[PDB]
Amino acid sequence: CPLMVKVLDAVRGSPAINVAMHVFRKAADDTWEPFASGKTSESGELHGLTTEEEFVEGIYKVEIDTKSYWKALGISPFHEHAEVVFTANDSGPRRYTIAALLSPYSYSTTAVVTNP
Amino acid sequence: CPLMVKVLDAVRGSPAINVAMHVFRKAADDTWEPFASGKTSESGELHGLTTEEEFVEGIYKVEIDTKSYWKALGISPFHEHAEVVFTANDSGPRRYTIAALLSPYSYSTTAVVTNP
Amino acid sequence: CPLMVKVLDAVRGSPAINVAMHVFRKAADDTWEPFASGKTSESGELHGLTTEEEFVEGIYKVEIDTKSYWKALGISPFHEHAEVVFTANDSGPRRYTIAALLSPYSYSTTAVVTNP
Amino acid sequence: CPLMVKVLDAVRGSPAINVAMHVFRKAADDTWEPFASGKTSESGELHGLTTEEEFVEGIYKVEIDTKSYWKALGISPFHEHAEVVFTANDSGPRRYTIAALLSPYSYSTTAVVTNP
Ligand SMILES: Cc1cc(OCC(=O)O)cc(C)c1Cc1ccc(O)c(Cc2ccccc2)c1
Ligand SMILES: Cc1cc(OCC(=O)O)cc(C)c1Cc1ccc(O)c(Cc2ccccc2)c1
Repeated sequence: CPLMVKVLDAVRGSPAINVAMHVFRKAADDTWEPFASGKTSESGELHGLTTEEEFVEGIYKVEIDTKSYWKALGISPFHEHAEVVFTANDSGPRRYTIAALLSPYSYSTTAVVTNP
Repeated sequence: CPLMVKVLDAVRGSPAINVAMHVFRKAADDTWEPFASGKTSESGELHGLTTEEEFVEGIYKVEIDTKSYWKALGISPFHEHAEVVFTANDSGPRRYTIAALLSPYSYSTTAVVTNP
Repeated sequence: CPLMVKVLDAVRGSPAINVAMHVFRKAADDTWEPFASGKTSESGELHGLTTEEEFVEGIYKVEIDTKSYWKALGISPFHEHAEVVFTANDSGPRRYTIAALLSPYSYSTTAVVTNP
Repeated sequence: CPLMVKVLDAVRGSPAINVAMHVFRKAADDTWEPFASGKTSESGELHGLTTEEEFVEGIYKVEIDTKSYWKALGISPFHEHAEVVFTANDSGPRRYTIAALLSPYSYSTTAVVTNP
């Protein structure tokens, strides 16, 4: 996987399961073009969003539907969603893991970038 | 002062000074309208973005220009920016502090919401 | 005021109020001597732990009683406490703010160190 | 593994490699008895610290030598180490992943607790 997302839940102490997210690439006219999506597995992971050949340089956005997640748990959340916006592959193809830790009024996101 | 933003630098253990950010409000037609902007002070704070009367119910986005902050320090960070998107004043007027902690490959955001 | 602690609750989006904590200093014989203690205010802050004259060079530990905080809210959290252990004033007197963000299964801590 | 530790580096955007840590169990006299240790792999992971039979109820401390890690990178750190103190297995055996995200002046720790 050139791109993987891992989401944890800081209230339950667990992977965050069935969290939906969409991935966008910024177009030449500065709009966001959606191109992939999925929901996290029982281990809080989403794999298989893109392939090496398709995942060219550019600016990418991952929009994580954290609000639906907290709603499903009966917990009032602050954010509409969690975004991660980044330039990919600036100096060549990299493997990216986006890690997110969710609380109702806070989130953190981190990137693990490895050169395959 | 109903909306304040505080930004810290996790590398230097300091306020993040001179960090630009723009606030937007979602309009009735669903586009992001410019709402306010400013840069953090020497204490990493930005106050005076809005007033109670102007800060009506709605979905607000704060886009924090973290990339320029890192680039000015010589660092090429992962994120293009840090976004915070939230519904405000859904249950009457509240005071919001958005707190952000910055590292080159990670950021966290939290909200303190108080009732005046 | 050379040492201040600020504690936020990531579940409620509020200061963490009435959080007890104890500060220790490592002694010449390597044991932890009691240094100061207190509980956070309604603003999640604890000030007045020490003075510039008393806060000499050394290794200090702040043990924050996060378990009691969660238990009083009905929650059985993961951590017994949050610890912050650091060398202080190694390069002359500094002002330290210890910031902690709490969730039932996670906590984060950061330091803001300023030169007066 | 009943106990795994995963450490990431928020400055380099990578697993935190060759981070040493020690694990202690609290004794009846309230002292900490060390019983396991290791250093993180190239993927920032430490496995094999204990076995199901040995990992009985009690209070456990993981002391992560973050200071040596930052020193090895030529970066000035704030903390002496990062601690994680928790009661294990309170309601039966669980699998524990302790996740830590490191910055020079901040760290976060989270637990993923799964029932095997
Ligand atoms: C626990 C784990 C399993 C995991 O499995 C997938 C794999 O091994 O590739 C991957 C990662 C990066 C992790 C670590 C992790 C997950 C979410 C996350 O936000 C972080 C960073 C973090 C850690 C502690 C507190 C706040 C943030 C690490
Ligand atoms: C909101 C605030 C009020 C505050 O009042 C006291 C003062 O102004 O000195 C001080 C600080 C450092 C803060 C910011 C703050 C509080 C806790 C805390 O963990 C952090 C770092 C952080 C920020 C976002 C997500 C995780 C961690 C900052």
